[PDB]
Amino acid sequence: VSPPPPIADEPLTVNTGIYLIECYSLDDKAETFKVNAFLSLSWKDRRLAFDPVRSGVRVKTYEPEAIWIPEIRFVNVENARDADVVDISVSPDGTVQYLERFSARVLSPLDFRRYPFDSQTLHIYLIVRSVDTRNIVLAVDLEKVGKNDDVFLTGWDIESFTAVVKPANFALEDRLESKLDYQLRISRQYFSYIPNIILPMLFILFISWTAFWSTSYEANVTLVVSTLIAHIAFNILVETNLPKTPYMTYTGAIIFMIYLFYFVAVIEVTVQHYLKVESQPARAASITRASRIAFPVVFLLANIILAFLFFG
Amino acid sequence: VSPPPPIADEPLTVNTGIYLIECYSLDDKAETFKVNAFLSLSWKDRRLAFDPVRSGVRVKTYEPEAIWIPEIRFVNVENARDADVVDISVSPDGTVQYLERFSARVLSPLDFRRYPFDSQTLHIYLIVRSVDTRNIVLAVDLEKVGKNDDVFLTGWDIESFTAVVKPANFALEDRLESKLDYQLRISRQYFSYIPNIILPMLFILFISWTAFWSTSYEANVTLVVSTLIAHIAFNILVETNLPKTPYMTYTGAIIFMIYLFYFVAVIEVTVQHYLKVESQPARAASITRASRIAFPVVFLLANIILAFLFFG
Amino acid sequence: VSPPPPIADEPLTVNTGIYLIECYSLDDKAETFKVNAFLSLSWKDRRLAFDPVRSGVRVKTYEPEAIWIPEIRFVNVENARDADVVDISVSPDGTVQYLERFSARVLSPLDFRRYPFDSQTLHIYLIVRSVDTRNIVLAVDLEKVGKNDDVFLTGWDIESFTAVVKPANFALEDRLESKLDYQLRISRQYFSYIPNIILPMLFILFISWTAFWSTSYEANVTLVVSTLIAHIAFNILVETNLPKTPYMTYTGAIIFMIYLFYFVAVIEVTVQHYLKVESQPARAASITRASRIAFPVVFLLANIILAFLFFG
Amino acid sequence: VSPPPPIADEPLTVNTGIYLIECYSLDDKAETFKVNAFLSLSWKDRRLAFDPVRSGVRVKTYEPEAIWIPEIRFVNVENARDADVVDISVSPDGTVQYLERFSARVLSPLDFRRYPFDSQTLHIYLIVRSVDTRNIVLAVDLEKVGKNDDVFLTGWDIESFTAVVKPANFALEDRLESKLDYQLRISRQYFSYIPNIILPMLFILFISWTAFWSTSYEANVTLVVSTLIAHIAFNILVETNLPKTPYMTYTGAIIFMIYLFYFVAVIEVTVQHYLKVESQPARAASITRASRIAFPVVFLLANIILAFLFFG
Amino acid sequence: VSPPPPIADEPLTVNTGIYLIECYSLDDKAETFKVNAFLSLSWKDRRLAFDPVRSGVRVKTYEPEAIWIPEIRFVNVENARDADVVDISVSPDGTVQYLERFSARVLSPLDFRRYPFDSQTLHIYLIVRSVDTRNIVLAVDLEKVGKNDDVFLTGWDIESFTAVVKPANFALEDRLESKLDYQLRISRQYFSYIPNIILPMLFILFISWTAFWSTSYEANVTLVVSTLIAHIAFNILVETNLPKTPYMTYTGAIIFMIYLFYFVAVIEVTVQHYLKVESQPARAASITRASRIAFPVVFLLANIILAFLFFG
Ligand SMILES: [Cl-]
Ligand SMILES: [Cl-]
Ligand SMILES: [Cl-]
Ligand SMILES: [Cl-]
Ligand SMILES: [Cl-]
Repeated sequence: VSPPPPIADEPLTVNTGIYLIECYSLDDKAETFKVNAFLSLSWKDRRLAFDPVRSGVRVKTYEPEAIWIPEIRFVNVENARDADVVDISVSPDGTVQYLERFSARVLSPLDFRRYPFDSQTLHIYLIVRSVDTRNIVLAVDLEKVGKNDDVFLTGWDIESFTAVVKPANFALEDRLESKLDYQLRISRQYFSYIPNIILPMLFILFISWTAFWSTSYEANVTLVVSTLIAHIAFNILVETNLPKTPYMTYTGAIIFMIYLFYFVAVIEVTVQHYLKVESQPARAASITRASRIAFPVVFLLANIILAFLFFG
Repeated sequence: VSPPPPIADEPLTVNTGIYLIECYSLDDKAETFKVNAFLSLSWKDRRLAFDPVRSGVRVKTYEPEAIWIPEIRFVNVENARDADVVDISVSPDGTVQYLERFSARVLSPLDFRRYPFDSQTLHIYLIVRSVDTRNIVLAVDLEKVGKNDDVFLTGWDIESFTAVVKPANFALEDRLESKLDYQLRISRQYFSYIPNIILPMLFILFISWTAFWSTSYEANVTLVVSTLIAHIAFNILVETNLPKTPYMTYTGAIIFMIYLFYFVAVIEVTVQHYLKVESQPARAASITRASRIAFPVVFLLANIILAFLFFG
Repeated sequence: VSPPPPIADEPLTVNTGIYLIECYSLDDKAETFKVNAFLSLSWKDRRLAFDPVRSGVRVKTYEPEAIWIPEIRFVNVENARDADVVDISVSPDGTVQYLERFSARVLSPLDFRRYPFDSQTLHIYLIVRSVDTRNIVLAVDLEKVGKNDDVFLTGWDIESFTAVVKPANFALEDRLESKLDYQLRISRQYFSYIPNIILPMLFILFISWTAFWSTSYEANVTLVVSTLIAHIAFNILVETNLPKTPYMTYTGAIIFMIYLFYFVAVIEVTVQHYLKVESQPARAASITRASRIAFPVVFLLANIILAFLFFG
Repeated sequence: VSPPPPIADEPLTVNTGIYLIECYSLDDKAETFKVNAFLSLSWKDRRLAFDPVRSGVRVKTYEPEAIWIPEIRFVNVENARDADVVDISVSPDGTVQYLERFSARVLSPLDFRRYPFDSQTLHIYLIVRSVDTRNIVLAVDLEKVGKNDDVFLTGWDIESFTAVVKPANFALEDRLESKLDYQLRISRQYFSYIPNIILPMLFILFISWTAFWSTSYEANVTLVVSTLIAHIAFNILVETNLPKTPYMTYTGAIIFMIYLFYFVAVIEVTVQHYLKVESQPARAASITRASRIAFPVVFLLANIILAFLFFG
Repeated sequence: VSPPPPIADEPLTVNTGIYLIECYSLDDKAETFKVNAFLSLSWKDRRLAFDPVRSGVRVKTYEPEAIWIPEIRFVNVENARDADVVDISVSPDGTVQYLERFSARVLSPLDFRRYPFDSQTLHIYLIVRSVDTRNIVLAVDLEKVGKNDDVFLTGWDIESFTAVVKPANFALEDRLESKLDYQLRISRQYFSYIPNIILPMLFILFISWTAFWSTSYEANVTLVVSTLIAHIAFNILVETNLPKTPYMTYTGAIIFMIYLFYFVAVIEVTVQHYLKVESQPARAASITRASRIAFPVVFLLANIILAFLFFG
């Protein structure tokens, strides 16, 4: 069929709305995430009678091949959405109700700085196709936009899901300048990360730090170097549960600082043994007593400085 | 071919039924699982008879393009099901028997607390589109629902497969539609996990604990640190089996407690050596004799408390 | 078109034959594999015949849509096969020759309880739809059953490919159906497993057993714990290819026994050192001399018992 | 629906242009990258010239069918592009307007002689085969060639996206064809590779070097060999990413040099101990004092020479 | 439509030809690779011929569904090729041209008997069925077989791409078929393997060999066991990318020999210590002095013998 003819020079406003259901498969290396959700639309279609009569006040059912369906394309999807219509219901005289379920691989930026304690925003951009009838503009209705409060997004909690009309700036053609933006606010749950990552590494570092209460060079060497090996193994373990991020990160800075501390500890042990052999035991004892207090305080101050630098 | 016309405004009850064939590929990171099964509806027609002659008592077999096949849609599937019709034989009495086969990827939430001893319940939802003549009521046929007793899911044993009628309760009550829920209770076989994971860790921990019968500081340091390295390697080895779970788990708590015990053992060894060097062998011996009984009892009590907290 | 007339009171026999072309991608975790083969059919239809008067060629071609073709459905397949009809020929007496070429992926159980030295059997099931007029039965033609010489599975050698000519009839959903069974026996090529897996483990164990010829406590501790670390590392190489079976296996039993032996060796070393420190060297010497012979004999007997248990 | 007739012998020209949207999934081992963009075309056909003087005022508009759209294909793609048409329009004189959106995966070789600090160039080739009755040649419309401001690649900086105006015509398969070239120049962001890789290995090497201030043989052996093990683990972690090339890169040369330095350090330690045992301590002291200064200077000189060779 | 008339004495002969565009993704464990190429056909049809008079100068250009096109299939492919027709032309005498571009995945065995320095041959098989009226055979058009200059494989270099002109005619399921063989010979780029695998192994072995110049039991144990631990990781790395074979390769034999050497070294160290403790130092000195020369010579001879056995 064909879209309705113009009635009174009033543009055909399409009241769009996304009813999110599922979010999963957040592949971070390619920065893609699949979405399973509904899509509700309503375009006022007066002057095209669809059984308007009091005796026929019943709700009429229409199929996909019954009325003109506006064509809306997602901008940032790898392929066209695989959409199946759930139902189409039209009032005897008034608007039209539409609902369909689709799946699509969406591409949105995913910042990973301050990774354990970060928030993310997901964007879906919508555009409409103008046809032989009057010009079509896009508007959002707040009655249909929302979730079912049973979203199966694990590891994150949804804070808001809103929309706003924004201009479209890409290959402008005096048209198609009424794109839509949908923002999904999510926040990572950071509780399990503490016992899973942070505490064991601190335990390993504190085990390495016990060499300042000993004077046995072999024992100190074994302690520090085997603790470094254990740290490398734990870094291998951690690296798996984390996407490949070719940029600086809070966790990477912490790891680098840990490596630096290991190097400084090795230097201190070597200096102490060298002085003891060269027969300056008072100087060696002074150095080790100073180190016992110096190391944790410097570690804590560096942690505070780095946290302030990264988290405003 | 159209849906049957109404007779006396009696709603038509469709006796649905799902017969499982294959269940496989229970992926937990994506929180999905593919299923291959049957589908049967027992809707009957009254006005539109199908050769109801006594002489032609032979069962009439029809192609899909011979009658009206109801459109049933699954709420929580990624894509539309592949409808592979099996057989459509309609008796001249009036009732219709239908069979088909589909292979759809189902989305269902999973819980991985008490991971080695966990049980899961998988859900399948159904919906039917109302027609403009009258309303279609969804019902459950008890005989049709069942399995073939050769459904093979690796690592799980299937217990029951039942169906109930529940209200839709969706925020988009287009037609006050109904819904169906199919539940598949399963359990995990946990016996192999004991020899595969639990016992080697206990052996490694006891090997670590053998340092309380020795006085050689270098030997004790080597034992404890190499045992810690072995524990880290075993954790890397066993990380490949657990799903990537963004919340706390019984096994994770056990591993964290093991790390804490290693740290405490290192501290105890350091204290013993420091006392011996400071020439307090009585205190050193008292502490090292106390530890031999202190460590296993505290470990057992912590295990009991953790088990009670996680399993009620 | 309509099925052949039921004037022939005897059941309509449909000869069947599957000729393999290649087999590939034998999956272990999902226990599925993909196939590519011909599908032959043959039956007699007196409704359409040929005469030499029309032509002396004695062979008549046809189109799939102009001839009643029985419908054959696979049972244990993830999706529908991709059928490619080749040619249809009609004998002058009414014998029809049908041919196709398909590809599909088959679901079949696997049993890795003798993993290095196990054998498997892959099944393909065929069913035929009943018809109102006549009765349909399935038969097996041995001359149409075979396999190419270029069929190969990476790591397996094919023994035989036969078909059970005995259908297992059953009544499902008030309908009678017939089934066929095609069996493909395979065996795993285990020769490479010996020098790649078994012998290095024996070498490492024999290296660790050398601690019974020395009295230096530190050297014994280093030997035993470092060999334990090496065993843990080698287990990763072993598990990088072994399928994740959630049940008991011969290899898992061997590995668990190895862990137990390591624990017992650590215990023996600790006991010897403790006895030597308390100025009782004769008992320590007796213990180590006894262990030197005790360990290999017990290991051999346990290996024999396990081999008898899992292969008897 | 048919090639336009030439006046006497003139060929036909089509003006193209690609507007990027986003680039992602740039593989290093596979040497492939994905893309999705807009494709614009324009060509002149005087057979369907519009006449606004008498027959209508508005210019012609069409649909994806019932109009000839020339065959435009990509040479270096794995599969045919997935495209959907967005707009078609026809000018009164005869020139046509076309637009579509596509997504494809492109094959292009990469050069890793300067892997941490390298820049690449990606090629996209278009082509069209001349039909019998009318040769076709391509052209570039600079007003349409460009990239979106949101075009971002993870870890790369985009510098330019231009097209070579001159086509490369050649006779292939007894037909004349024309080819366009699109070039995308990018540069890697190298900062994050410094603290993640470069510095930890230097720290480990210095920890290894620290053994020249010691005279205990066991401590030196422990230091050097454990640092070698740590280097091996780090090298495996690094090599998990970079692919293998027929030529020699920079990182591989650095790693090989580090291995050589470790071997020489082990040799020096063994020589020092052997000389000390034979009661010649002065030579051992001279050798170790020489090595203390010899090693870092040679390391620095070799690094400078490698930097000059690879980047000069 | 219809097969060409068998008025000509010879059977129907089709001239084929494949022109490679690019090859990629040569999987090693699955023994597969992907291809993108053209496909040209040519045969003789007595009908459809036309006279250059009556506008017959224009050579006819039909489309599929208007002529009889022979069915040609690839034997060793996982799925049917994704093909699109390019152009069909008919010469006035009666010969028919044909062109088509496709992409497919090919199955072909490999031979890793000389894995680092091996050469492979890849096969693509074309087959054709037979029709009732006439018989069909294949041929090779020499001037239509070739490859682009941009055909590159990652890790290999392409030598030649020819075709065996002699078909293999045989009867398969009561019909005669003809087959063609296309061979692609490639050689491996082995330069990257030497400085990444071979030399570090030799360095580690030489480092472990330094225990023959020492007399301290603990240092020797540490050296040998830590070198074995380092060797195991390289074994894992090498075995990751090399599949399992029923025969014995070169690298596996080298690795097994290295394991044997490590075991013998451990035995020698233990024997030396046992003799030294027993107050027999001269015999131990003789043993270690003999071993110093014995080990490298035996290693060199064994390497030479293995190289002669596998490559000669
Ligand atoms: Cl879309
Ligand atoms: Cl569905
Ligand atoms: Cl099927
Ligand atoms: Cl294309
Ligand atoms: Cl094909």
